[PDB]
Amino acid sequence: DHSELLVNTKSGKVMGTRVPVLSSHISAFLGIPFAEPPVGNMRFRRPEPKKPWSGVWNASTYPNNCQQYVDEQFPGFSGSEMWNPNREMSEDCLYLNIWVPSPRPKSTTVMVWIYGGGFYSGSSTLDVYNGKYLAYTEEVVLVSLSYRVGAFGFLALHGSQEAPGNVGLLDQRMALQWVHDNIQFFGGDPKTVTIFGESAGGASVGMHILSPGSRDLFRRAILQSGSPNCPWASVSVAEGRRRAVELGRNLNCNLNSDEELIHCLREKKPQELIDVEWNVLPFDSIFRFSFVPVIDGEFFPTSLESMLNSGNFKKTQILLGVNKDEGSFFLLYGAPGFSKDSESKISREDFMSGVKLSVPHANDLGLDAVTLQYTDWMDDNNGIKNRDGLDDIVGDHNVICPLMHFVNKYTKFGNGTYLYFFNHRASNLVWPEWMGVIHGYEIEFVFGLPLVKELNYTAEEEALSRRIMHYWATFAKTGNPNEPHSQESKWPLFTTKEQKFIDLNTEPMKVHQRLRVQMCVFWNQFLPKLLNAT
Amino acid sequence: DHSELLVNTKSGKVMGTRVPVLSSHISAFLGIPFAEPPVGNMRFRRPEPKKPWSGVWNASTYPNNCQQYVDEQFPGFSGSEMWNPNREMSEDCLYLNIWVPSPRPKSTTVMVWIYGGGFYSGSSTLDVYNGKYLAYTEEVVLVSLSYRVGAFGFLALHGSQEAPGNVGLLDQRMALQWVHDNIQFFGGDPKTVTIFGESAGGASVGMHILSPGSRDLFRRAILQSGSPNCPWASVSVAEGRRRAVELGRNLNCNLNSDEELIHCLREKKPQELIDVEWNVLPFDSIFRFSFVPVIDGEFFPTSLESMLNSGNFKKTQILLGVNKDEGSFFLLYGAPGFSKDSESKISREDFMSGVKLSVPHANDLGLDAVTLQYTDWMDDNNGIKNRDGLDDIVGDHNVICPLMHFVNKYTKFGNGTYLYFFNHRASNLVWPEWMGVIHGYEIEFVFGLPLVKELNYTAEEEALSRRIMHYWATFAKTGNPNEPHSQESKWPLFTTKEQKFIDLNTEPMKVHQRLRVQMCVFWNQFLPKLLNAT
Ligand SMILES: COc1ccc2c3c1O[C@H]1C[C@@H](O)C=C[C@@]31CCN(CCCN1CCCCC1)C2
Ligand SMILES: COc1ccc2c3c1O[C@H]1C[C@@H](O)C=C[C@@]31CCN(CCCN1CCCCC1)C2
Ligand SMILES: *[C@@H]1O[C@H](CO)[C@@H](O[C@@H]2O[C@H](CO)[C@@H](O)[C@H](O)[C@H]2NC(C)=O)[C@H](O)[C@H]1NC(C)=O
Ligand SMILES: *[C@@H]1O[C@H](CO)[C@@H](O[C@@H]2O[C@H](CO)[C@@H](O)[C@H](O)[C@H]2NC(C)=O)[C@H](O)[C@H]1NC(C)=O
Ligand SMILES: *[C@@H]1O[C@H](CO)[C@@H](O)[C@H](O)[C@H]1NC(C)=O
Ligand SMILES: *[C@@H]1O[C@H](CO)[C@@H](O)[C@H](O)[C@H]1NC(C)=O
Repeated sequence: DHSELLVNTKSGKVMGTRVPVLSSHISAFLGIPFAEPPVGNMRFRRPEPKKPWSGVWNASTYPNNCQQYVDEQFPGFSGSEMWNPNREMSEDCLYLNIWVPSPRPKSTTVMVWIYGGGFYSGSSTLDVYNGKYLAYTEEVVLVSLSYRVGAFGFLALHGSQEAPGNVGLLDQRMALQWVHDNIQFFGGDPKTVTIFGESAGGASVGMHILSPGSRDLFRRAILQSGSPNCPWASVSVAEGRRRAVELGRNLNCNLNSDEELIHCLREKKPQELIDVEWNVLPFDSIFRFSFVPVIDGEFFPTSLESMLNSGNFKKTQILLGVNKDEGSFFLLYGAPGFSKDSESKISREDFMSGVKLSVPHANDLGLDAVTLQYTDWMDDNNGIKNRDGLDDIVGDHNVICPLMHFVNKYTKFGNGTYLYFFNHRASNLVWPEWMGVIHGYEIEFVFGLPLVKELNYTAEEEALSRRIMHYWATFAKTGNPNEPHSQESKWPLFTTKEQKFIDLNTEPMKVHQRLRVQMCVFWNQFLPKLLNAT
Repeated sequence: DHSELLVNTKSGKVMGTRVPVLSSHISAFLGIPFAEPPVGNMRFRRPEPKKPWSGVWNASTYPNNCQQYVDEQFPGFSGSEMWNPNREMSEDCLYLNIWVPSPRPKSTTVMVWIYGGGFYSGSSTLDVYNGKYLAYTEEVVLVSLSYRVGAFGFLALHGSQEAPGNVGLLDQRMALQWVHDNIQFFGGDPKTVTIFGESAGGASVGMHILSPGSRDLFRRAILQSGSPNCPWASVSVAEGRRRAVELGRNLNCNLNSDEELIHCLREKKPQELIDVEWNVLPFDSIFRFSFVPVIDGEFFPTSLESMLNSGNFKKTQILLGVNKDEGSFFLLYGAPGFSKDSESKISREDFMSGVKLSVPHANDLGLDAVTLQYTDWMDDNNGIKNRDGLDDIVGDHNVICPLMHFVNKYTKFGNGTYLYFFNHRASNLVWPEWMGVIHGYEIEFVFGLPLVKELNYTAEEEALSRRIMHYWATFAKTGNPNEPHSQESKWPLFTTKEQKFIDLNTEPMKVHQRLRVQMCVFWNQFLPKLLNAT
């Protein structure tokens, strides 16, 4: 050995950089490769481990971000820009980042972050994912991995070994394998690794809990506004095939064989695939993405529901929850009547249009059922009630109720469940008020941005961030978010019987029960029975 | 002429009796025949007008009551006994009663009461129907008619002229014809006749509004907790036929022809028919009666819904409304878990049983829809919530929502609609508290029983009765319950747009809108669409 910033791993030596953090410093090892570049003939293929290298790998700067659709709806607006790639895009994008406390610990709790982005976008390098605050404040080794998204990570032609599907999930698994095998050299304890992620990242976490091939690579899990059984998080192999073929058709490919199709798709430049990616969806919809995980019978042995029902999944502790207004982000971008600069009061006709877009797979009776369930017939033309009702429909159907179904099924076999409901609207949010507590906006509290004065949060928002970070890190470390022997209010364990959860905000803790049961019994029990019968 | 108690009608002379009323007196002509006794070979047949008679008809005492099932669930209990026949039963039961103010008026407003009893029971002679208080207090000529009930009034073998069906409705029409032709001799104005009735009596009123053969015989109408489109108020000719045949089977009749069946049924004593009447229902249900009106294409030209939709009905003014807890009476008598002497807190299993009994015609998905709509999933084992939820289900499905559908359809073509919601629980009610404001218990306020000291009502209950009687009588007289130029609170007209209604109780008037819209959109729009699709 020789330096705090020099670490020798089983793949080779790596040189980090010292980084300033809240008046102190820590080490950062950025852009460490964990797989061979998935380029050329390797596009769509399972990832291959990175060949060890001679010399010192320079890990002082962020890596490229994977090829992805870029949001240009509000050019320059920080609200949407904060999610876009902040590094050059490239198919050579399989890297991970590690923030290590200083002095380098010996065997401390490890947290691995899996970014979201609907499986079609996302980056490990975003300012909101800067792991130095959490690593520094809670003294954990914080890792953020990356994985292929869009067609590159999820194009699926089941049966072929050239584009089997789920390779983006396999990229994540390879990074977890690299962490298992090498994090000890950075002072992390590979026996105490917690994977956590948001939205598609949270669904990913749940997928690794389910997939037998991933279970052994981590200890505990945290899922933020995402669940493996979300209606948008996976497709059948038949639907995946249908979309891969349709993509081919959009690029004038030869469709006579998987081989012809894949070869053609492999000759296209990245942007050519991204330019027609949205043309393959089966319905006019919102909260539906083209290339996502496939129930292949390999990564996922059987249907997610049967795995959940039989307990065919990793049994450990989990901490998860949702935000109050999960649907607003999606309505703003794709439902008629909504806009960034107006209060977006929704007419009755636009409500109807929104319902249709929100539950694309529903027949007319189904649409009537949804509409009835969310319409106040004493005040049906209330623009605000219609706007908020759509917000709830999108959020309940796509995030909350799927998570609540997962929570209840998991808890029957698990070793500990902690549930939260994040409902604090940040004081400095740039999005309009009508959007409320937006999908993805608890992340900045989990990563400690509020402790940064220049970001302009309130003192109570800093207090909230510290509490959340300490809950997350204590759970990662012990399997319980609560400090043993503490005097603070206790976050109750969610049990099959009591189903307790806590609100997460700047007010004194408050415990509740049966998070949105009324609506979720409709989404998880009644509606699917209706659609299957009719 | 010679006496105040002697009246010469087109059918013959009638001698009434002077009756004491609140320290004063009025004339009463009881038991006047309006049809030929429907006995022997006339059983099941349309009624025939009463042959005029020589001499003076003695109208000093009540007539017999029609043959009917007698309630023996609570022997001697006044709560149920007050509805039972208080006179000897006989098939010779087609009579009417008239209360005439003294001095005999010249041409005053007439009100004709049509009793309820689920089309299988009822009497014009009940203490709660004593018309002297209303006749005296509001100075109206009050008439109460009678009509055949049960198999005697509604056995239906469409196609045959011996038992065509609807003859009980024809009995009512004949009495309205007699009133049209003769009430002028009692000082009533045949141009200003208001028909009013409760439950089956209210459905009857709506049926005369619909039936072209009855329309010309009255001016205005009042419907209390009953509507012609109620799910229990009529059956198809096929279902009527099926039940007539099943009755025959219960009595070991020859079923080879309508003639064989009818002849056999005609030889049976009345009680033999009554003893097996309940064995013909198609489902295990509550709020369903065996022999009721049939959509025959004669009394009712087409389906009730198409008549309502096209405006094929008498256009005039109507005053109608419902009671708060329409379902309790029915649950007490036929749903498991309910009893007269306990609070009847309902278990979850009994709720399920109740739902099934309440919507007999629903498939499983339908039952799930109902259950979901009325279950508080944050507190599903609340015995009181389950009990009250069943109360609402039975009331909304059988009375309230059908009436609200009728109200909205009628109002599009009518000349004035006044709607009420009676929610006062009488201080001296003998039924338990859990039953609330019971089906049929606004009648005593409409007939003025509270003005009778010995009956023990409160002073405010007397005030309520007087207000209601004056609303009813002023509406009968003018087509508007409000006193022109009065200073009292005004009962707003129900309009297609505003849908206003008033509560009827001892508190100061309060106007509301869209009486139970949420539940009624479920019962009138969603559920039937669900059942028809699935
Ligand atoms: C399934 O959930 C999502 C689907 C798509 C996206 C996100 C997301 O969750 C968010 C927070 C985080 O996970 C990253 C990106 C997300 C916000 C940024 N948009 C950028 C494109 C515009 N986008 C369209 C979908 C609705 C949000 C706005 C991509
Ligand atoms: C369709 O509405 C009803 C069906 C049946 C009955 C009545 C009724 O409404 C009531 C008030 C009035 O219209 C007369 C009788 C009614 C109360 C007395 N019961 C006596 C038998 C027991 N009965 C069974 C049915 C539920 C009420 C109690 C008969
Ligand atoms: C998590 O699992 C552990 C066991 O692996 C549970 O602890 C055991 O609980 C049983 C029954 O309460 C005791 O008989 C054992 O002695 C305990 N063993 C240990 C090592 O503690 C624990 O209760 C589980 N927690 C949850 C929430 O399911
Ligand atoms: C009930 O019907 C009468 C007509 O038969 C309505 O009164 C007429 O209203 C129109 C339009 O408002 C006037 O032009 C006529 O001069 C009125 N005629 C009479 C005799 O008043 C009355 O408005 C109707 N009421 C309701 C509630 O529909
Ligand atoms: C590491 O590589 C980056 C590439 O731009 C550079 O900024 C940094 O100075 C390099 N340091 C060393 C020791 O090569
Ligand atoms: C009328 O008939 C009834 C029958 O019981 C009787 O009570 C009454 O006294 C009779 N009056 C006359 C004048 O016949």
